[PDB]
Amino acid sequence: GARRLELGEALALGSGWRHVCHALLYAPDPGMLFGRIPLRYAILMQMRFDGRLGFPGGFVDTQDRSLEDGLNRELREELGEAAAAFRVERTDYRSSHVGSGPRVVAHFYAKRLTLEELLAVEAGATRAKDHGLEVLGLVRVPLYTLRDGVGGLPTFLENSFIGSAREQLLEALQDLGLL
Amino acid sequence: ARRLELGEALALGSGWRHVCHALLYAPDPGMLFGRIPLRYAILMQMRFDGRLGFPGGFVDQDRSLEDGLNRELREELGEAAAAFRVERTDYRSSHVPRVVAHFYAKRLTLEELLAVEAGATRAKDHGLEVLGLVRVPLYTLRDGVGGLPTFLENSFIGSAREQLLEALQDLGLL
Ligand SMILES: Nc1ncnc2c1ncn2[C@@H]1O[C@H](COP(=O)(O)OP(=O)(O)OC[C@H]2O[C@@H](O)[C@H](O)[C@@H]2O)[C@@H](O)[C@H]1O
Ligand SMILES: Nc1ncnc2c1ncn2[C@@H]1O[C@H](COP(=O)(O)OP(=O)(O)OC[C@H]2O[C@@H](O)[C@H](O)[C@@H]2O)[C@@H](O)[C@H]1O
Ligand SMILES: [Mg+2]
Ligand SMILES: [Mg+2]
Ligand SMILES: [Mg+2]
Ligand SMILES: [Mg+2]
Repeated sequence: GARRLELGEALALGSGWRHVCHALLYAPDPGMLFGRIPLRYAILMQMRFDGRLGFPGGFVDTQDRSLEDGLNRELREELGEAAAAFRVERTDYRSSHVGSGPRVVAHFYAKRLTLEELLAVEAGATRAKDHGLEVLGLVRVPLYTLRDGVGGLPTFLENSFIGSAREQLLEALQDLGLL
Repeated sequence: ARRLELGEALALGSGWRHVCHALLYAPDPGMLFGRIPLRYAILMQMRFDGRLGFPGGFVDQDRSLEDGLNRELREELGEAAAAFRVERTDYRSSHVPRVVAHFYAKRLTLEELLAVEAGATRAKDHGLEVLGLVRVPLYTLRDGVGGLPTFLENSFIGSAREQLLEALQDLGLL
C-alpha cells in the first residue's frame, strides 16, 4: 500500500508537492432492499472519467486558502450546488497517503449528512459542472452481502478504484459504523 | 453465453423466463478537457449486487418483449424513459437458470439522454435495485489504459460486457 502521512507532515512538504482531497459523504438509511436487507447507510462514490470508482474531490491549488476550501470547491464542481448546503471541515479529515503520481499527497475526509442532504446531492448531480466530463455518474456503495455470499459489497469491491479509494473506503467502513 | 436467433428464443417452454435490457445512447459532441471527443453518451447502471449492467428486466401480463422492456425501463429509470419507446427495430441479440437475455440498443438525442439521467433518482428502483447510472467512457487516455479499457475491468452482470462490446463495434460507436 501507499505510505501514510501525518497531516502536519504533509502540509510541511515543498511547493512542488500537489495535494488532492476527497470525501466520503454518507447518511443513515432506514430502507431495506427487497424489504429484508438493511441498507444501513447511503454512501456515495462516483464513476470517474478514467473508468474507475472514486470519491468526489480533486486537486487543491495555491488559490485555495486551505485543504478544506479546495475540497469544498471541488465538491461543488463535481456534485453541484446541493453540495453547498454543507461544509466538509478539518473535523471530517481522516487520512493522508502518498499518491502514485509525482509528489502527490491524497487527503481523505468522511462527512456525515442527513439523508435529505445526501438525497439532494444525488438529485442535482447531473447539473454539476463536471457531470458527463470528469464525473460519469454517482453510485451508492452496497453495504450488505447477498444470500449467495458474493453479491453486494464483496462484488462492489471487485470493481476498479482510483489510488487508495478502495483502502479509504474499507477503513471508513470499519472506523465509522459496524459496517 | 449461448447466442440464439429471436424466433428461436421465442419458441421455448414456460420453464423459460425472458429478460430484456437496453443500451441508451446519444451522440455527444462534447470533449473531455476540451480535447478528447466523447463521441457518445452511453448509459449503464450499478446494480444492487455491485455489478454494472443495462437497464431493463424480466418480461412477464406483458403483451410483448417490448411492452415488458419499456415497462421495466420506466420503473428503473423514471418518467423521462416514457419520452421514447424501445421497439423491435432496436433489437440486437438473444443469449441463454433457464433465462433468455434479449438486448436492445436505442438511439436518443443528448437532451433525451440527459433527461433520463436527471430524473433517475426519482425512479422506483433508485437506491434499492439500482444504485446509480454511469456513462461508459469510450476514449482511451494517453497512458493507454484509462477510459474504456479500465471501465471494462469493472464487474458486469450476465453478458452485459459482451453486449456492450458488440454494440460499440456494430453501431460503430468507436
Ligand atoms: N482516492 C484517492 N486516493 C489516492 N489518490 C487519488 C485518489 N483519487 C485521485 N487520486 C489521484 O489524484 C489525481 C487527481 O485526482 P482527481 O480527483 O482526478 O482530481 P481533479 O482535480 O478532480 O481532476 C483531475 C485532473 O487531472 C488531470 O489528469 C485531468 O486534467 C483532470 O482535470 C488522480 O489522477 C489520482 O492519481
Ligand atoms: N445484460 C444481461 N445479460 C444477461 N443476463 C442478465 C443481464 N442482466 C441481468 N441478467 C440476469 O437476468 C436476471 C435478472 O435481471 P434483472 O435486470 O435484475 O431483472 P429484474 O426484473 O430487474 O430483477 C429483479 C431482481 O430481484 C432479485 O431477487 C433478482 O436477483 C433479480 O435480479 C438475473 O439472473 C441476471 O443474472
Ligand atoms: Mg474535479
Ligand atoms: Mg476529482
Ligand atoms: Mg428491475
Ligand atoms: Mg435491472
